[PDB]
Amino acid sequence: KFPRVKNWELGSITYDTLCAQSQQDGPCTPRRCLGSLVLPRPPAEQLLSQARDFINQYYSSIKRSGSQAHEERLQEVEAEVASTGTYHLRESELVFGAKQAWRNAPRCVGRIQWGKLQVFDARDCSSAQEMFTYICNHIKYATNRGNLRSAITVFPQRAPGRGDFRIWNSQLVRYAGYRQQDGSVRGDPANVEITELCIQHGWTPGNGRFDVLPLLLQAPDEAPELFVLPPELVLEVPLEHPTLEWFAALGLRWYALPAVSNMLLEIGGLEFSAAPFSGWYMSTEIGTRNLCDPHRYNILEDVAVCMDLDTRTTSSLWKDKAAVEINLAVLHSFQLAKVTIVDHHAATVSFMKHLDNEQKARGGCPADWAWIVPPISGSLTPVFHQEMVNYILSPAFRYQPDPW
Amino acid sequence: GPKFPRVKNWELGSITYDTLCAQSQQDGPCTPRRCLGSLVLPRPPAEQLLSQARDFINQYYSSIKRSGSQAHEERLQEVEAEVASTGTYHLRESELVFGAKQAWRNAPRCVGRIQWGKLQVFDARDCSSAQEMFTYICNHIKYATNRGNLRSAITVFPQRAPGRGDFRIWNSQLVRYAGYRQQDGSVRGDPANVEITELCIQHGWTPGNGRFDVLPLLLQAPDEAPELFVLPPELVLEVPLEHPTLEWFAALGLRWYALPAVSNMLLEIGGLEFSAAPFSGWYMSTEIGTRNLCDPHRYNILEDVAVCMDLDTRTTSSLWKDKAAVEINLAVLHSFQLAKVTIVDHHAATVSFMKHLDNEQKARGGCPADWAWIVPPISGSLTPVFHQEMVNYILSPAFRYQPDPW
Ligand code: HEM
Ligand code: HEM
Ligand SMILES: N=C(NCCC[C@H](N)C(=O)N[C@H]1CN[C@H](C(N)=O)C1)N[N+](=O)[O-]
Ligand SMILES: N=C(NCCC[C@H](N)C(=O)N[C@H]1CN[C@H](C(N)=O)C1)N[N+](=O)[O-]
Ligand SMILES: C[C@H](O)[C@H](O)[C@H]1CNc2nc(N)[nH]c(=O)c2N1
Ligand SMILES: C[C@H](O)[C@H](O)[C@H]1CNc2nc(N)[nH]c(=O)c2N1
Ligand SMILES: [Zn+2]
Repeated sequence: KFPRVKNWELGSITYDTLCAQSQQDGPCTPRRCLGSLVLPRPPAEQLLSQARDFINQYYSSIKRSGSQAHEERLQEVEAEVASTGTYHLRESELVFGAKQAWRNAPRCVGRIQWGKLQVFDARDCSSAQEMFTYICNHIKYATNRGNLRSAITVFPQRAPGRGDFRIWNSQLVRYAGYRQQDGSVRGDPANVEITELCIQHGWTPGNGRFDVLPLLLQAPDEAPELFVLPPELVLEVPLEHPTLEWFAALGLRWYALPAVSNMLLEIGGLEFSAAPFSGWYMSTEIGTRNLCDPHRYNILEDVAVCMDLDTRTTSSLWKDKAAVEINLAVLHSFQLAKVTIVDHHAATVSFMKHLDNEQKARGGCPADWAWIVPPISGSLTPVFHQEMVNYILSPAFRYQPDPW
Repeated sequence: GPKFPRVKNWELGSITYDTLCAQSQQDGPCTPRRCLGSLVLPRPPAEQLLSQARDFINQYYSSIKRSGSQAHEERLQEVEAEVASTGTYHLRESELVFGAKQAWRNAPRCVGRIQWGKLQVFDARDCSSAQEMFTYICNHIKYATNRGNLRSAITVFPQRAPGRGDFRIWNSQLVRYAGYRQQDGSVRGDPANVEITELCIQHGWTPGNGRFDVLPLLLQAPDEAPELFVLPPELVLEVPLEHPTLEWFAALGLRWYALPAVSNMLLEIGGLEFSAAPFSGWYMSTEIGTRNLCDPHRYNILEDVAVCMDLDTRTTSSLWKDKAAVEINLAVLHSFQLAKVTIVDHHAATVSFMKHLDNEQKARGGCPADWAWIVPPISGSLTPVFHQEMVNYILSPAFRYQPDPW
């Protein structure tokens, strides 16, 4: 019926009634739970109902529900869909839908911010070089000289028979992954495949550990085009430790803008295949996952040895000790270069709050517990002790197959 | 591709398919709509019992590789017969030892299952008094503690009988510290155990007033109220905590006992229900160092230790919490090793769980696991299980949560 959600630190309890608004289905069934899985796997009347629904959400949003503008706007969709098999959104609606899609992202812990979102309408894009410009402006704006501002740029919606506008990169900014001689990897290992694809389309490789990749933009039914980002637009932070003078000597650095760009944005039945978004980092994304994942830059042991720790046995907790300093380094550095960042403590505190604001406003909030809880010190944060319910609401950000 | 859940390990990029989940008879709390996987708690007539038992029986004979044999089909007859003429039935010695290990083996929340086949099953289905219950438990503790070289073990008391009252152990663990509710509102000792401390007092226990007073046991024989027994201190091995380099840590006077013994879980085998069947293994350092000692609603010693470390607990970005939490855990590890009591850190522990997964994959086609519970309270993505996806589902035999007997 309705799930009972309990917080074991405060002993408080709520009842998620929002989950009932879930139209789309998840991986789990009563026989078994697959919530820890990272990845998973729409005709005439389906669209119309998704559209009506979203238009209803829109007008309830501005309070002018069931009014005239609503009834008429509902006729516009009906008419357009019935004649062309599809329809279009209006700037204001698109702005509402985007914000909604972010508000419903179950894996996002920065949703307390869902209200302030700079929505750029790039639906009038007709070429990869045009895409490049939009993408470049997003960056200038979002970055704001280290004073980050969450933004999104929405490109032409998908269309039957025509190919999808796509940004081939995972994020607008990433470091190359050069699979070398001995099967080893120089740079960021999660970017080997994409770094090759760029070379293959005529990119002159590099030889560093932090070579900022070029963007492959794709306009409908046309092979992808290569564009280089103006070194100036791409802000970066040099990592140095507060008390460890020797840290900086590691040359570690990381870009300031986190901007996923391969996710599909779905609103009122429409699918936007290229709609990059960015807010700001949570220290642990850089210091824990990006730099300490064994299959990433995996610098855990180096910093360990540098700290003269006992890498001999696990029980010395060298890994833990080293991981904490690496995160501290990030927080210090970013805070030194006056670039927006939020540690996992402050961040989870705010999400905890967001769950409260949401409990009041919608009777619940979708959350993926395994993703909301930081990669280090989970139990030390309020979120670890909070039960969560996870379901799919729309508007929504979804995953989509790579364009190759 | 294969028509079973596809599981990926993102560190190694390897894949497997869980074909074992197909054996799950009991449905969980999730639905194709919403996932209730992060929740800790979410909630059998004659004819239904028979089928549960036939299932177990088949399971038994297969473990001894004799499915379809004479003993097997002759044993199934026996079970039907007995249930038919009495409404219930009994397990043979080795059938009990087999279910008890399958219960552990199936336990989706235990990261220590690699040891599943090494469990020591003490039968106690002959026990008939609360007093005797105390004797059994004392032996268990003595054997399991074994002076520090801990040994997996479980004592099984009489199974639920129609009408008659259950055998129960009121405490949540054979060994727990007292939770003294003060006047100002605070709690001296372990808040987790406030209710059980009040239940022991209401029953005649003369409380102390320490931060670590070992609770006495409230044992319950069928239909009788619970008798109150006090564990002899000599039996309850404990470990005083101290840091390997922070000389002042030993000054906090923090201590923890060596034996983790859950005792209020119902052990269910082939339909039968064993309301009192305490089991114990040994600690994973994070249980003490991060949960019991650092949780906000527990001892809550994070601020204290942070202050001792001269940390800036005024701002979060200083990571004072992450800093102290680490030293505390290290102190749990160090002190245990020093005192030669068995313990396993979250690194070794999780690594051994990956091995268990690889093993069980080849033996049964999968392994039911609760991600949120397998992944450690700290340093999560530094341990390999974080990077391992996993399927969760209920298999039987099993350990189930059960309502408090009051
Ligand atoms: C304002 C700052 C924000 C913070 C601190 C924040 C933080 C996070 C974090 C840490 C994650 C998980 C990251 C990972 O492990 O890959 C996440 C996921 C996500 N966030 Fe946010 N976020 C913010 C803004 C945004 C914005 C502007 C959007 C979209 C409009 C957004 C959409 C999402 C989505 C869709 C995911 C899930 C991505 C996936 O499934 O891989 N976030 N966010
Ligand atoms: C021998 C070493 C063992 C280790 C290191 C180990 C470790 C763990 C850990 C870390 C937990 C989670 C504790 C928590 O977060 O509350 C756990 C849960 C569990 N373990 Fe083990 N365990 C061991 C032995 C046993 C034994 C012998 C049994 C049973 C015969 C067992 C049954 C379970 C069960 C049922 C749970 C989950 C209980 C619940 O849901 O609250 N474990 N174990
Ligand atoms: N704070 C963030 N963080 C999102 C950063 C993305 C993350 N660092 C990343 O590399 N994402 C990849 C890898 N894992 C995701 C997946 N589902 O596989 C995509 N977002 N924002 O817009 O402000
Ligand atoms: N190592 C253990 N550990 C068991 C850990 C018990 C844990 N310290 C505890 O107090 N468990 C309670 C509180 N939370 C669980 C629940 N479901 O509410 C039970 N078991 N063993 O047999 O060796
Ligand atoms: C297998 C498991 O689902 C996977 O490793 C998840 C766990 N939690 C995560 N949490 C966040 N924020 N980001 C991730 O990429 C992951 N990976
Ligand atoms: C709310 C959430 O389910 C709860 O805090 C869980 C998370 N993971 C856990 N994992 C383990 N091993 N033990 C616990 O007690 C918990 N508590
Ligand atoms: Zn689930």
